[PDB]
Amino acid sequence: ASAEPLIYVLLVLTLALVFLLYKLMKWLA
Amino acid sequence: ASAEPLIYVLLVLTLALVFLLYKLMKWLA
Repeated sequence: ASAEPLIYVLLVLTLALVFLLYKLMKWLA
Repeated sequence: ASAEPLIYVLLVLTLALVFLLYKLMKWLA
Protein backbone atom coordinates (compact mmCIF):
# COMPACT_ATOMS: atom_id res chain seq x y z
CA ALA A 1 0.00 0.00 0.00
CA SER A 2 1.30 3.44 -0.97
CA ALA A 3 0.18 6.92 -1.95
CA GLU A 4 1.35 6.35 -5.54
CA PRO A 5 -2.15 5.55 -6.93
CA LEU A 6 -3.27 9.02 -5.82
CA ILE A 7 -1.21 10.38 -8.73
CA TYR A 8 -3.84 8.90 -11.02
CA VAL A 9 -6.73 9.93 -8.78
CA LEU A 10 -5.65 13.55 -8.54
CA LEU A 11 -4.93 13.69 -12.27
CA VAL A 12 -8.39 12.51 -13.26
CA LEU A 13 -10.27 14.55 -10.62
CA THR A 14 -8.48 17.71 -11.74
CA LEU A 15 -9.29 16.84 -15.35
CA ALA A 16 -12.95 16.50 -14.33
CA LEU A 17 -12.92 20.04 -12.94
CA VAL A 18 -11.20 21.35 -16.07
CA PHE A 19 -13.90 19.73 -18.21
CA LEU A 20 -16.56 21.39 -16.04
CA LEU A 21 -14.78 24.74 -16.52
CA TYR A 22 -14.92 24.22 -20.28
CA LYS A 23 -18.67 23.64 -20.16
CA LEU A 24 -19.32 26.53 -17.79
CA MET A 25 -17.38 28.84 -20.10
CA LYS A 26 -19.54 27.73 -23.02
CA TRP A 27 -22.77 28.19 -21.05
CA LEU A 28 -21.69 31.70 -19.96
CA ALA A 29 -20.30 32.82 -23.35
CA ALA B 1 -30.66 31.99 -10.13
CA SER B 2 -27.78 31.48 -12.57
CA ALA B 3 -24.70 29.37 -13.19
CA GLU B 4 -22.44 32.34 -12.39
CA PRO B 5 -21.65 31.24 -8.78
CA LEU B 6 -20.16 28.04 -10.20
CA ILE B 7 -17.22 30.17 -11.37
CA TYR B 8 -16.27 30.48 -7.71
CA VAL B 9 -17.09 26.85 -6.93
CA LEU B 10 -14.99 25.46 -9.76
CA LEU B 11 -12.12 27.83 -8.94
CA VAL B 12 -11.90 26.74 -5.32
CA LEU B 13 -12.43 23.01 -5.99
CA THR B 14 -9.66 23.05 -8.59
CA LEU B 15 -7.44 24.91 -6.13
CA ALA B 16 -8.16 22.17 -3.57
CA LEU B 17 -6.92 19.52 -6.01
CA VAL B 18 -3.82 21.59 -6.80
CA PHE B 19 -3.07 21.85 -3.08
CA LEU B 20 -3.43 18.07 -2.78
CA LEU B 21 -1.02 17.66 -5.72
CA TYR B 22 1.50 19.84 -3.89
CA LYS B 23 1.29 17.66 -0.79
CA LEU B 24 1.42 14.40 -2.74
CA MET B 25 4.54 15.63 -4.55
CA LYS B 26 6.18 16.38 -1.20
CA TRP B 27 5.22 12.98 0.24
CA LEU B 28 6.60 11.20 -2.85
CA ALA B 29 9.79 13.29 -3.19
